[PDB]
Amino acid sequence: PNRFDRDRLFSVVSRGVPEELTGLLEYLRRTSKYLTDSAYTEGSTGKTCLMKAVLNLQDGVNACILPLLQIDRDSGNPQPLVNAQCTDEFYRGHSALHIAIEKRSLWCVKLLVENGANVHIRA
Repeated sequence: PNRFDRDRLFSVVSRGVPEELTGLLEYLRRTSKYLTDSAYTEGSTGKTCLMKAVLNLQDGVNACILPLLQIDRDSGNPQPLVNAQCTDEFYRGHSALHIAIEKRSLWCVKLLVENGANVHIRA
C-alpha cells in the first residue's frame, strides 16, 4: 500500500473514496518526490491528480479533494499543484480552476481559491 503508481492514484481518486489516500504521505517522503512531479501525471497531456478528481464528482461533491490538498500543502513543491499547468498544444493553459468552473461545481472552486489559486494564469 506504500508504493502507488500513477494509475493507482488515478483509480483511487476516480472512485472518490478518501480512506484510500493513506500511505502517500510516507511515499513522497521516502523517494523525496512531490505530487507536482511528472512521475504522477500524464506525460502527453499533463493531467494531474486534482484534475482527475474534478473530472468526476458524485452529485457535485467529492470527499477526496480535501485530503489530497492538505497532503500537498504539507509536503509539496512551492506550487501546490493548483498553479501547475499542462504543456499540451491542444490544452496549453487548461488550469484546474477552469475544470472546477466548467463542471458547475462551486464548492471545489471555493476550496481551490481558498487553498491558493492564481486566477491570471494563461489558457
